[PDB]
This record gives sequence, structure tokens and C-alpha cells, in this order.
Amino acid sequence: GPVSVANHLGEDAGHLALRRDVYSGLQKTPKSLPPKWFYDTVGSELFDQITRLPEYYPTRAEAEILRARSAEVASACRADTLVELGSGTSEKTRMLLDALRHRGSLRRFVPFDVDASVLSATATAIQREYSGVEINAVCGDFEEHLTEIPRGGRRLFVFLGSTIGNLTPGPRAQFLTALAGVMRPGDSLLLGTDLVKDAARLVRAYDDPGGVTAQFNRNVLAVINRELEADFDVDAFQHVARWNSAEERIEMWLRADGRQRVRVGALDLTVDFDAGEEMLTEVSCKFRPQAVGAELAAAGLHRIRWWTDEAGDFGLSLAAK
Ligand SMILES: Nc1nccc(-c2cccnc2)n1
Repeated sequence: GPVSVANHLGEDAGHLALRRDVYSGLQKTPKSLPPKWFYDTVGSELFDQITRLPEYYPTRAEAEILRARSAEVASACRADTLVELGSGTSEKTRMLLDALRHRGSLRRFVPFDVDASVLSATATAIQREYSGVEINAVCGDFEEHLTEIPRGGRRLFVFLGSTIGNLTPGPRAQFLTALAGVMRPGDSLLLGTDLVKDAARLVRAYDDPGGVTAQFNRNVLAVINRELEADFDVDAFQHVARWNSAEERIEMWLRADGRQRVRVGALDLTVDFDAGEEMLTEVSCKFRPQAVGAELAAAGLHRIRWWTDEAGDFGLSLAAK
């Protein structure tokens, strides 16, 4: 099938987004950064290692559900088009593409992400593995370009890995409302959500003893150093995984070991870290089964299927427009 890539992000979209977030984030109290910047080449390779850590259950848990329920997803949604809010690189991507193809229904694939070079590689890869599927990759962001996702056919939107968990309730509901807005009656959404559980298990999942997640978090300081001429003493910042009991969410912090004076060159900004000051780099909200259905209902979608893994660690929702 023919490959297409439509690019809606300017060449300096990423850099200009990084200046904004760093300028604003390092002047908040407490200092905070979007989890958007962990993923340069190094961080992406670190995340790949994280998914194979025994402590990080979500990847395997979601995969377990998908290995069992992918056929039912295909037959219940009846989609001919797979829209992935992601890079299209996971084996989970293929599991759903196989399930739709097995029904003789796989007609189009739409990967949607911000890295045009990632989408181009995904599209070439799906093109050799799935004869007869048109691949329409869309380079855009959630805030502006959900409308640029092609229309027509019966579309199954996919958003896995409890990545919606990286949005706080306010921004999370806006995203779901906007996503439901571009969905057509008959379209469906498959959404993965990590579930609330034993706190010690959750903290361990975000601070493996080998420190891969620690390096992954500290990697954000190198990215700021390299891209905006900052002088973060990366080794003087400790990764700290916190369980927020009141908000029921995991929080990734970076703790300054001693007073730090950090100058971000490209921004003409100097910020100060008190000794023991912590900066928030990510939130990872954990969900309750009932609450996910209410959130989809609040945005205008109707959950028709809910699945957990065998241990009840992770949940998958199939909601219809
Ligand atoms: N996308 C996503 N969703 C949930 C958790 C995570 C995550 C972050 C940082 C380290 N390990 C896992 N990423």
C-alpha cells in the first residue's frame, strides 16, 4: 500500500516548545517540567530498557491483555482504520493490526506523533509487513492537529501504556473532549490505564534498583544542557519516586544535593535550587476502573468493554463515539 506522511509541525516546533517549557517551568514554585522532553535518542533507548524491567509491570500487563483481547477489540469495534496516538513501533501496534487484518478489515493505518522521522520509519516498516494497507502518517501534536487525522471509514483510535496518566485531571479531560470531538459516530477509542494498587509496588516500578529509571529522569537535565546551553550539574541531582496518596498518582522528582546555581544560556535565565530542593519532572496518574468510564462519559464516549490483566494491575477500555 501507498505511504503518506503529512507534516504540520515547523522545523523549530520542538526547539521552540522546549524554550517555552523550560523558561516557564524553572520559574514555577515548585519548579516543574513536562514529561515531554525525556525522549531524545538516549532517553528513548532508556525507556526501552525500562519496559523490560521486572519492576515495570505496565508494559507486560497491557501486552497480556492485548494478546488475549485483540480479536474481541477488532470484532467489537468493526474498524477498518487503525489510528495510533503514538509512534507505531510497539509489538502492541502489530497485535491490533493483525487482529483487524485477520478479520479481512485492515484497510488503513494512521500513526500520529511529533517526530516526523519516527513516523517515516514506522510507515516504511508497516508497508513491508502489511501488503494492502494504506499508511497515512500525520506529524502533529494533540493541542492543534487532531483534526488533521484523516476521516472516513470506521476508525479505532488507540492510546496505550497509561500515557493519558501523564496528564493531570484538567488537561486530561480537555484532551479527551478534543479527541471525542474529532471522532465520528461509530468510531471507537482503545485506552490503556494503569490501576491504583499497593503503593510500595508503584514506587518500585518508578525507581528500579539498577537506576535505569533514575538515569532516564536525570536524562532531562542533559537535554536541557545540550539544547539550551545550560550548566546543570547532572550528577548533583537525585531521582526520587513519590506516591501522591491524595491525588493517587506517581510523581517523578529530581532532588538537588546542595545549593545549585543553574544558568540556561539560550534563555538568559538564572535559577537557584535550595539544598534539597525537588523539581517535578513527571506525574503518572493511577486510575480506578469506575473512574475511567466516568471520564470517557464526561467527554462524550461510551465505554463498551473494560479489561484488566490477571492480577488486576492494568486496565484497557474500549469506548465508542
Ligand atoms: N508513558 C508512561 N506512562 C506511564 C509511566 C511512564 C514512565 C515514566 C518514567 C519511567 N517509567 C515509566 N511512562
